[PDB]
Amino acid sequence: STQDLSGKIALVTGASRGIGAAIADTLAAAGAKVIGTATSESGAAAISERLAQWGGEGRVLNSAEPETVENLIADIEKTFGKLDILVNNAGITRDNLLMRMKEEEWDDIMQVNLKSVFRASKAVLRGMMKQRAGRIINITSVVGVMGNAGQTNYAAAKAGLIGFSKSMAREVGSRGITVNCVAPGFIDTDMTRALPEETRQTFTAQTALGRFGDAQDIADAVLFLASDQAKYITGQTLHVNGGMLMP
Amino acid sequence: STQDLSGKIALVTGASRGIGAAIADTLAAAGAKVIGTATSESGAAAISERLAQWGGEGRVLNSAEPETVENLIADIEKTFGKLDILVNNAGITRDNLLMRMKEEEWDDIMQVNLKSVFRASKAVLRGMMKQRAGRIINITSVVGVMGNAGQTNYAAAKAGLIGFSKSMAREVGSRGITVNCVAPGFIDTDMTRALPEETRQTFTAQTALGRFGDAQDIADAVLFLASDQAKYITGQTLHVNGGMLMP
Amino acid sequence: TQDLSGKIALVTGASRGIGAAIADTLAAAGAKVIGTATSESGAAAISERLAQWGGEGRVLNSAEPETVENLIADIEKTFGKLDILVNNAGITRDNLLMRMKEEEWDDIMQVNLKSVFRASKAVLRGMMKQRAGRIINITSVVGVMGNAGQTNYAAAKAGLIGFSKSMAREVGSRGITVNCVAPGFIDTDMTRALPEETRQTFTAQTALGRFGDAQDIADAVLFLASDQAKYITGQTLHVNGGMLMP
Amino acid sequence: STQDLSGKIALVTGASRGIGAAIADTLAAAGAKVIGTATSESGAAAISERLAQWGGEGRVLNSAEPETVENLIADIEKTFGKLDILVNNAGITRDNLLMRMKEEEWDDIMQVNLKSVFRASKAVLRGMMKQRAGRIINITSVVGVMGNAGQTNYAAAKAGLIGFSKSMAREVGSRGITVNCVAPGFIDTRQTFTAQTALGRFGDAQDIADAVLFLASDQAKYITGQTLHVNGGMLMP
Repeated sequence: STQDLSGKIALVTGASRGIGAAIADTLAAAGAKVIGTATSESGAAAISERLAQWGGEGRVLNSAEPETVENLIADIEKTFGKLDILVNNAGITRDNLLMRMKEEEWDDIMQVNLKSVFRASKAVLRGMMKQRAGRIINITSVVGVMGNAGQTNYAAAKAGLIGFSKSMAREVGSRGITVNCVAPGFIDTDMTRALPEETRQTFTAQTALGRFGDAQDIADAVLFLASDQAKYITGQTLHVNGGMLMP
Repeated sequence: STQDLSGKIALVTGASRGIGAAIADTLAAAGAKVIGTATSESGAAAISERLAQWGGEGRVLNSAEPETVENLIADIEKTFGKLDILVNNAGITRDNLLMRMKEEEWDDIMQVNLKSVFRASKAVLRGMMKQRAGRIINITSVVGVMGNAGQTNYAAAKAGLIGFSKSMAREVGSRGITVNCVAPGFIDTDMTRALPEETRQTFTAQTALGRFGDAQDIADAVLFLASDQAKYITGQTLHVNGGMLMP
Repeated sequence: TQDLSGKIALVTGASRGIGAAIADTLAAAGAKVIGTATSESGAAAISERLAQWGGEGRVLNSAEPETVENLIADIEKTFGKLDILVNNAGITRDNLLMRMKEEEWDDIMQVNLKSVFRASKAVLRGMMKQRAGRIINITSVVGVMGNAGQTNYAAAKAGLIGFSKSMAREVGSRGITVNCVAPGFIDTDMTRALPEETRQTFTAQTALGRFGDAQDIADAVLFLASDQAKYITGQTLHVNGGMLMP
Repeated sequence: STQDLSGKIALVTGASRGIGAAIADTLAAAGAKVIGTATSESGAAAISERLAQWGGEGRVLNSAEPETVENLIADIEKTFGKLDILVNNAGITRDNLLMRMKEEEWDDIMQVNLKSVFRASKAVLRGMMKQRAGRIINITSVVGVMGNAGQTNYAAAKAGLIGFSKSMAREVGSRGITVNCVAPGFIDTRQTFTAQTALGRFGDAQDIADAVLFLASDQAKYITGQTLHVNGGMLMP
């Protein structure tokens, strides 16, 4: 029961910044060969430069396009022989009050945040089942469990991701594959930075620890779940929120 | 503190059979003017015949079509003056293991089971907010909370529905509108009633009460939530499962 | 229906607030209601309040041994087997864990948790005889989310939920359901006193933007006690205005 | 964000066998000075023998007696300077149908499984607050969350432990102390049981120990008031 990921191959979607970036760095530093994705060639290049010291690399992935995720995964499998760890972190927000919410704001969220996970998870499955080993780790927000005004779309997608994960866990468990979610609370990121103070102050006041978390806190939890230390943990949602929600 | 729905107007989607039919009958018997929907003209006619004794009616609704949900709700508002209660029960299944699930099986579930609720809930909102009164009640399987092999799609949609509901509850609560889910467990429906007896016993064994529930049990819970007896209940998931899951 | 005609109900802690509303509501629905208080004076007041519905007040100090058991035996002999038990009796003894007295821990566990063990056990034999048993435990939102200064109260209320789930699994084959109702911010005398500016901090946590009423809890209990909830067991029904959405 | 516990002092109650034993071994191997407890002298001796290679030791702790928990913790604090990690694992079962359950079966469970945690957690608190650092980790069974026939007493105690932990987490969090629970499912100590899991097998005591090490470490500094389920998918909250 070590966290040595030497010889493992990991795919981290949405690895250009914040939580995704920390996850990729952490798995790479633990010994995994890491492929991190971004939606742009500049994002991918940055990931490649950042992961270079650990032999990791950046790749372009537009989750909306058909057959792109599938090709990427096939390429990884062919080049490296297997995919051991999939971290689904790619996601966007399109916040609006339901009263004002556009159809496209709903649809884009469901496609980018939820369908993307269906596609990636399905694609890695054949290989993982054949090897009788795997980790799928989905990054889902606290908002998925408690709901949030202005985020009926984002919350629905993140909650759906949890329902998806539990169902997948039941399908693939007999082959030793675990499927879990990590639920960040208020983590210091671009999204939390753009917040006004009463909102920020209101958020920190809800936490037991009295502070925002760090992207590294999420990465730490992902490493734990990706490792042999979590081989009997599946279908779970691990909340990393400083005590803002205690289910 | 009564369950007298005299003077209330209710829309129940998917009211042709089973749970939806029982819900419509129950709200109607409690005094509500009930509009129940089906996907076909024959379904709608059958609903009309069934609800005739209570002054209810059947209408055609194909949730996949744009502007149909919206037009129906507008028509109800104009004909009957307001919409007090929305029960989102329309849903389908397209079961498969993730490893062979077709893209269309994913997409159709998300459209029919989840996007339909976005559309209907958005559409009734203007009227409910003006009235400073309302009930939205979403029927969400237990599978949404615990997951189910073969149903990554259905589970994702039903779990998403819960996240949606919690978020909506937070948006509309200041206007006195409540938004809740009812989560059926193993209920006797077309899809279960005709299962082999040995297989039925495997479901009933999981319950504390030792039996499949009845569609009427779900209807009873919906009536409670729709009434003045539940005016301080919002953002909740009421599990009606005979003890097969105790969250 | 929610017609409880012919049913016998015991409601512990029925003098005031939530418990009083529960007793009145079950009684008005047709049940023969026995409501409890810790003193004969309390019991007399309950008797006066329930008189028009044929209800009565009785004394129950949970701290005393054999009192719960004797009361239930007396009810069984005098009126008949119990159909409905509502465990509402409870106290608070708030303190920071750092300075919490042993007695503050022990008294909470005795009054709020062991009382439920004792009452639930005592009604069980008779209720198994009946067609449609109901045990309904009043827990607090604090049992599910925790609360600073209430490690004791929270532990007892959370324990009550674990107890209920386990009991539900034992007694279901006899048609008995066991459920909890979890009040959030319900207006009491002590919250009613708070400054208006202070009331706002509580209401801001709710989706509905207001405190609830004791009657809201009573309404939920009536639902669960009735034939309308025959397939609901081992559940915690949160009546909190959206302050917590599990 | 390492799992190096060098320089840390840990108290693990109920460390004689199974889960408790694995926890103590694991924290010790990670570098902590570990004190493990048992209710009997034979249990304490066995712990001492097992932890000897890591400089750990066994101590007798009868949670039912007053002032014993408190004295033990004070002794540890005086000898080692601080207590960094408390793992509350001590517990018993007294299973019976509620119909048959004796008052003593209820009372014993509440005393040994729940009050013991109140006492231990209270006792370590002053020191942890002074250090502005700590970990309290409570071992609570899946039965606390889902309930179990024959175990109204055990389930009530284990569920109560979770409520306690959440409340404590809210009180002590401003000082950087985290309070969490680990909920084991079916851990080895058959097909009808394994069929209830997604993984199709019983777990190992080491799986629980692995989760406790994670929570005890710097890798879990932003995790508090949580219940981490290690059940192979038997329950997915």
